[PDB]
Amino acid sequence: SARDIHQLEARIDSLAARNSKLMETLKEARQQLLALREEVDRL
Amino acid sequence: SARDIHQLEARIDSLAARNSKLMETLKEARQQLLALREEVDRL
Amino acid sequence: SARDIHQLEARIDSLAARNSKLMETLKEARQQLLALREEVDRL
Amino acid sequence: SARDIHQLEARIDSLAARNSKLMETLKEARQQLLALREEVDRL
Repeated sequence: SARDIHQLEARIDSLAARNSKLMETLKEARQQLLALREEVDRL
Repeated sequence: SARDIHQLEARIDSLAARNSKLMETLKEARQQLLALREEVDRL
Repeated sequence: SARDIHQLEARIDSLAARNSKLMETLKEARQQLLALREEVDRL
Repeated sequence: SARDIHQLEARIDSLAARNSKLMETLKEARQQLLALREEVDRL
């Protein structure tokens, strides 16, 4: 069943890649929100 | 000040685009987790 | 072995619960961003 | 109008709090995915 384990592994690896994509996208959003809050004060 | 508002709007629009990107990525993660739960069951 | 499976299933279910938590939180953020964009316009 | 800005600030603060909630939840999902990948290998 090495077949079964590498199939489960490929799937977990995929989920882990989407997790990293989510985190990097959230980090950019945090930066933009902070800039938005400074821009609202400059006004 | 049209200047100010159009700059605030550009930033909110960017945040809304990242919000959509996060949601589509999370929808794909849900699909993959569901398939992982069925693959685990099968064995 | 079903011991192994129940442990794997408990972990996947936990990940699925966090996935739902992320999606509901993102849905609230989308609504707030839309209201922010309407508030900016009104001014 | 001072309260135009405090309304906008309140809304941005709320979005930033949801952003932190998303990141914390995602950091927990990453840890659990990593443990799942180790548990699958134990098999």
